[PDB]
Amino acid sequence: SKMAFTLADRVTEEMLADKAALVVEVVEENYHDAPIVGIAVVNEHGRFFLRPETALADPQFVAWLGDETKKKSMFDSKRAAVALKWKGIELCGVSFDLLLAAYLLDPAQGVDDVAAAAKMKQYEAVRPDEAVYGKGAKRAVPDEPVLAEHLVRKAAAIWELERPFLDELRRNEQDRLLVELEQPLSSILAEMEFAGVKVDTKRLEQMGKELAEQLGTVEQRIYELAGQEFNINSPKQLGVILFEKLQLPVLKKTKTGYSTSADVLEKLAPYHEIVENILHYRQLGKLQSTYIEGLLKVVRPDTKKVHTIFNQALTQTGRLSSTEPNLQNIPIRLEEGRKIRQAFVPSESDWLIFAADYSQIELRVLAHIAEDDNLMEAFRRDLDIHTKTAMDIFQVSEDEVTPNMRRQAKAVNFGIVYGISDYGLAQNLNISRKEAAEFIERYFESFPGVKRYMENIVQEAKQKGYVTTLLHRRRYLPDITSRNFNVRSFAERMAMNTPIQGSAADIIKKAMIDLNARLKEERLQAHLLLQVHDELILEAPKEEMERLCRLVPEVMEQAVTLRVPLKVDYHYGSTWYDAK
DNA sequence: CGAATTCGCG
DNA sequence: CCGAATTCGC
Ligand code: NA
Ligand code: NA
Repeated sequence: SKMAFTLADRVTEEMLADKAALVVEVVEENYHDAPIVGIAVVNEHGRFFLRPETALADPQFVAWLGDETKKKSMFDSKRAAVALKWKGIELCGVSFDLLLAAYLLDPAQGVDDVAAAAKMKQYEAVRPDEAVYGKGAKRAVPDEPVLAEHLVRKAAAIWELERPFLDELRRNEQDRLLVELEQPLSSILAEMEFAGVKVDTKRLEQMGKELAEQLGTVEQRIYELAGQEFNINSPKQLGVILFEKLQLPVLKKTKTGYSTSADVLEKLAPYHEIVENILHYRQLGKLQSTYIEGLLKVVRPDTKKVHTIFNQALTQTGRLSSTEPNLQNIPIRLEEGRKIRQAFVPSESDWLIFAADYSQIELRVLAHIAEDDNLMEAFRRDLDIHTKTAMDIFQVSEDEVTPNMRRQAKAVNFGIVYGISDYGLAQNLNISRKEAAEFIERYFESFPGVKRYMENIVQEAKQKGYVTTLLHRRRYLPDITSRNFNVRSFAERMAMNTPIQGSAADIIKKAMIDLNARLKEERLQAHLLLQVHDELILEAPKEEMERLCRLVPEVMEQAVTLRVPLKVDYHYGSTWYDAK
């Protein structure tokens, strides 16, 4: 089968062409401070494999790596770039990233190596990474001959696949989306990950001790209320205790057995004192195992920072996801969990954390996209959207809106930006579905523009096969035509929701790029640390706070121009917690 | 090792 | 409408 290449033992001029497919291979899943196991270059002059100890010590090669006028095509350039940052080497001039290109063409493909991306264009002369490296325990770097040929075949595939991928992006009007949004974002994310977020480990350990005391006693409480010891963390054992030893009523099931989810438990609370205690235990136990212990496990003892990996090509909506640690689900809603954010601190003395977030970006996008007159006016008035929605669907004045009316209108708003559900709304408010349905319908006569939009987008998904965001991100919806009701329903919701959630994703991505540019133009030391779907988190010298208070919201509000304002709130403080 | 369950965020 | 921790059957 054998692909021919040069197994180079030193860098030559012809390897430094100003157009090349480049592979800088990091086999470790978590690429932070990870080995680079080999390098492949394919250009007009040939195909090359270089050992990294040689390549990365060659001044000419390193200068080439960092020369922006030397264009590279790659796959997961962020992976390579971060790995090089940790070695003090800058990667530049990446003009095409095959992973991001695949992602934009079809985020449902699940492309996670060069092979998977190559298959989209009938190119199969490259092996899947799994086949070469193995899976799980037996994952391993193979001897040099196998390694080098694998990396050269990936480089060769990248070299061949650029043009067909760019052609399709162009036909999709997604060329600018790749070149001007996702790829520049990828460098910014690479900076963010490398910078990391400093963690006060002493505070976490302290909070851990406080948890363990409480846990230890709630645990003991549960045992005497059950008159038995058992694993409270096993939903099956818990199910036996609750529903068999303590003959509690079964109000919901899982397919494996009894449901012990928190929504059920709340309903069981009037029956036995053990239910509130299990609930506490769950709350405290979640914080202990995931946010205390989980977090301390991934803080790097060298930097005392956590270095997340943002997955830029994973979600079907265009959102990022965040791993090891996941910094997009740090507690905020309940106070004792919110206290976790006290452990996230600036990375230097007399710096502060700065957080800015969009207020209701999704509903604002819906207003713009549906051109709903009522919804648009509400935001031009900067109304409380939940109170307005309560006024409208209950046909009452502002003074007549009760907290509970507001809470239900809130829930409809939540559900509306996730494509109603009829039944799902019912679950959230525990009402009946007929009840839930006529809230939904009362919504649609308050907002005929949104109704019209929901109907229009569903027909469009049917006729085209996909739906589109503001900046031309795509999601294919094959199930929109399915004869199975449930399946067809999910697809319909996605058709409604994806232009909403996806356009919000577009906007905050552009904002990140606009921000990064402005900060550098202003020569500020401030830099991005994290993004949480609708929220940007920075750190900077305390001396830069007042400028940032104007700069960051301006950038975020002006990222796109919609038929309604975008509104951004901001706070800063000594810790992430205090930035509220 | 991997399906299932629960819960955290948006 | 994402990811981490845990359990459990294998
Ligand atoms: Na040569
Ligand atoms: Na890479």
